[PDB]
Amino acid sequence: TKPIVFSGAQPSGELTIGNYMGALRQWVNMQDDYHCIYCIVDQHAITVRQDAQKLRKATLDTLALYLACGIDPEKSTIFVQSHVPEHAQLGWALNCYTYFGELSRMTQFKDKSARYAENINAGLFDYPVLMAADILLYQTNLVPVGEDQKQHLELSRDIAQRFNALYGEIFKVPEPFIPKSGARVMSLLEPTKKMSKSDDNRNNVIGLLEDPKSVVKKIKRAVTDSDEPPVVRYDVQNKAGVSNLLDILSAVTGQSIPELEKQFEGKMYGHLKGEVADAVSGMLTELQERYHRFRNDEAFLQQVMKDGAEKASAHASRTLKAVYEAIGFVAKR
Amino acid sequence: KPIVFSGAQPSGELTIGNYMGALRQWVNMQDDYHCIYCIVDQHAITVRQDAQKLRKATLDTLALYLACGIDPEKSTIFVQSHVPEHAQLGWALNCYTYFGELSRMTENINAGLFDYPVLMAADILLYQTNLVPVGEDQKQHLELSRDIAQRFNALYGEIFKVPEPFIPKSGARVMSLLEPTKKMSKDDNRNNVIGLLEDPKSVVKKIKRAVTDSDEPPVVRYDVQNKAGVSNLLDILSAVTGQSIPELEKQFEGKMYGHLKGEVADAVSGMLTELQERYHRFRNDEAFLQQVMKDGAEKASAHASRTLKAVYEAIGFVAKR
Ligand SMILES: Nc1ncnc2c1ncn2[C@@H]1O[C@H](COP(=O)(O)OC(=O)[C@@H](N)Cc2c[nH]c3ccccc23)[C@@H](O)[C@H]1O
Ligand SMILES: COc1ccc(C(C)=O)cc1
Repeated sequence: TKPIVFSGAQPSGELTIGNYMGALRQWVNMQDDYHCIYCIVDQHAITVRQDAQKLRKATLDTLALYLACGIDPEKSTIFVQSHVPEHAQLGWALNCYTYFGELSRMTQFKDKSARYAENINAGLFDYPVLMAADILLYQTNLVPVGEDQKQHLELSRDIAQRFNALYGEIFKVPEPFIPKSGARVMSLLEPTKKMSKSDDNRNNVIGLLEDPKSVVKKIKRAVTDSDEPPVVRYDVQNKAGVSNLLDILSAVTGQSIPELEKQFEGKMYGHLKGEVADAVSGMLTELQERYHRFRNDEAFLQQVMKDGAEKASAHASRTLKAVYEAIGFVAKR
Repeated sequence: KPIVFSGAQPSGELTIGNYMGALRQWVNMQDDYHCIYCIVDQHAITVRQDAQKLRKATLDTLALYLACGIDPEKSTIFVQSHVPEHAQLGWALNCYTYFGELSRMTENINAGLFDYPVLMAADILLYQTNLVPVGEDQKQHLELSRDIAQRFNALYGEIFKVPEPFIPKSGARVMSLLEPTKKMSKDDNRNNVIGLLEDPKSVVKKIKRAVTDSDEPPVVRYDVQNKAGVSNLLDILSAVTGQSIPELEKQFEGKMYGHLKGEVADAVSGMLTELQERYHRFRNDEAFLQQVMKDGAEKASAHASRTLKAVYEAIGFVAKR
């Protein structure tokens, strides 16, 4: 059998070009080379408070968007997290092998706490442990994620090693698969802050389901720098906005940084923003054209969730049975 | 019938104070209420312990509760890990529980020890629980469960019952043998307590060593302030035999504390004979214990699945196919 790939995304907010290039692009390319399992993590999404109707719609939006990117249901397992009970079951067990200090020092908890001061809930604090359960359930070898999830992934490795040291080879120790380009896609009007899928200022974001014409106007108004003459060169410290635009172009087209610098030799930020606007608009037009065809076909979406949760439960139950045997519970019969 | 929920830890060796107190109280109320006993193996793992002893202790606790008089036909009795819904609801309730609330409960500690009160709330709220018997140490945990229930209900309508504490205490007093001011608790000093599995010889040894007083002449009379040791032995004997305190004072008229101790040891062992006989018979019947665990999990999961479905429908999750 092939090595196993696992990853997930929250059905909350509107998934961006950041979410695509950091995770979903890699998900589609790994499907033949590895046995891939992709999850709509609705149990994680509710750590930030959601409208009930908006959550349900977002789950089905996210599933249709996976399919629009090229996530084949005949190649990969595609499921909703809450449909497999073993994620919560293993999650509780892994709380008992996760330290308090590890969770409190997490960057995602600190930033999300400051952002949602009125709802610093226990789920938001306990986010990483359920994520470790999501990965460890399927004997996962590779985990394709963006730069922001590096810390959470290191904990999953530490938990897997900590549990295996006491009980034997029950889990596989997962490894990160973070890409070279597009691992940390930044905000258009604030290049130092990463692109959010629920930004209060919409002008920071390039949404995947967003109107192409609106996205072109956003790329044109992206902040750059005061350099005289203007020069298209990758430099995150000095030229954060220009570098973010180069990073976005490189990932859509496939061309490298020095290739693009040579292409924009003797050119200025008009040529740069024109190429990003054209490249990104053609991507989103093609993607949204496939999306609605998937999203309005409810019988098809229902079948994908049905088959995916069924495939996932087989893997999940086997791992949880071994966990429960090792920690010393009386086996269910 | 109101629904009652009790979490039974698979770790401690139950005492006669546990038995004659709350447990014997509840054995006779199994037709009055819908009693649910959950052996909480998922709570146990918050403290790191040997795996094989945990599996043993779960079956020990199951057999002992069954031996004490819990009826699988009348009451639902099950292992916590056999019902996935506990873990499922517990994660949901994490998202509607403040971080501040858990930190306000009175680095190197594991996240389970920090977060078990939310699981403890899910344990109760899954079964539409009306009454929850608790000690002083678990009063804060019940209060959180009620706050979570009201918080969730206020957003999404009446999904959960707001549970109440079961107020009335047992009536049987059982204090520690070498410290009669202190209540007998399943204690580091094991000569303070009488376990339910102890043979007659061990009961004679512990009751003999139990403190009394230096009254001259020695007089068997009830007095908690002055004669704490002698009073505890009378309450133990009264709890076993059902005789009143004034009757026993007349029964031990002109009698020394050696006579009292002899009767207390005989009486307690007489109670523990029928109890231990039932324990060892149930504990070593593997098919019987497996059938009780299957039926109880099946009864529990029917209740639990209905509540979780209403919770999941209210939160807005896409329903399982
Ligand atoms: N500005 C950005 N630039 C580049 N990449 C980004 C940007 N923002 C987000 N990402 C990546 O997109 C994925 C989805 O993020 P979510 O917030 O939906 O969701 C998350 O951040 C995960 N915790 C969901 C999850 C739950 N369980 C798991 C198990 C394995 C892997 C992932 C998961 C992520 O891979 C994230 O790294
Ligand atoms: C890490 O996932 C978790 C799963 C379950 C719980 C409960 C039962 O409170 C908490 C956390």
